[PDB]
Parts: sequence; structure tokens; C-alpha cells
Amino acid sequence: MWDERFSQSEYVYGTEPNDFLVSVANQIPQGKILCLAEGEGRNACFLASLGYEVTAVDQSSVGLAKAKQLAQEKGVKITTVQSNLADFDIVADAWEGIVSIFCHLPSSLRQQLYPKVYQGLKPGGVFILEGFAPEQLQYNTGGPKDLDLLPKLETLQSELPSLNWLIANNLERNLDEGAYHQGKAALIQLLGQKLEH
Repeated sequence: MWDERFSQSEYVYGTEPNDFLVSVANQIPQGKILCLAEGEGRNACFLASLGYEVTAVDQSSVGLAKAKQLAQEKGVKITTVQSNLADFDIVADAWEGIVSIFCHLPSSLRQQLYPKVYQGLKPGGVFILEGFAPEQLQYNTGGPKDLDLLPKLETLQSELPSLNWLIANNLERNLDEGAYHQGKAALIQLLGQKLEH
């Protein structure tokens, strides 16, 4: 005649440190983030390392593959979708913030994206744009057909009604990945206002 009693338990939970991307992008939610035209998705994996759920969309499958490779190397999970942003369908129920890193694209696409991202992201959401400007075309080519077709940030921020802007700066810097010969370039950084939904 004998008896024995015992039990066990455990708890797994923690968070990761973070920081602003632009100036105040630390106001970006830790939730689901949609990153468009990222090319390599380096910042996408960076966001994932912050504990963020990151979806990356690009026209380049190999660029998305680079994002996947980066994610694996960083030990984080990432989602990739191959699609042209012009044809890409953003679903309203699909609540994901909008981040553009160094996305060289025609303003006409933004006009098409505007309705997509507005309906896609819940009210009070935030839109992020950071990187060189198309005006960088003045370095080499003078434009896709013309520099005149290229949007300034003042145009972009004025053409985007869905949110109010907290920050917007035009920065002067030498063009990265250019020719041997020097060459200045304009960079655009601006961030929309997020109020708790």
C-alpha cells in the first residue's frame, strides 16, 4: 500500500527592444505590417526581429527570396507575396500597416495604391515612406521620360488625405550605388499619424 503525488507547470512569454525607423516610427504598431516594393526586405526582417508580424510584397520573386533568406538568418518568420503593386489586391479585412522603404515608383502608382491602402488599413492607421526620391533620376537619366513626372514629398503628402502627417523632411545626400563621379540626391521621409483605433 503506497501513493505518490506530483505536478508541474511552465510559462513562455517575452518581448523585444525596438526603435524608430524615421524619426518617430516607434509609433508604428507591433502588429501586422505590410511592406511594399522592398527589394531585399532587410528592414522587413528587422521589423520581424522586433516581434512584428511582417508581410512583404514585391514584383521580384528573387528579392522576396532574399527577404526569406534574411529572415531565416535572423531567426524570424516572414511572409512573401509576388505581385505587381498596381495589380496587387489589398483586402479591407486584411489589417496591415503600409511601409515603403526605398521604393522607386511612379506617382501614378501611388494614386492607385492610395485607395488600396486606405481601405486595407483600419482607421487611425499609419503610412510610412522612407528612402531616396525618384528625383534621384536627375543623376543619370533626367527621368523615366522626364524629371517633371517625378513627385515631390509635398505633392505626395497633399495627395494623401486618409491621414494627417506628423513628420516630413527632404534630405540632401550623395546618391548611393552611383557612378564613380559624385552626384547629390534628394531623399524623402514622412510618417502619418496613428491614433489608437
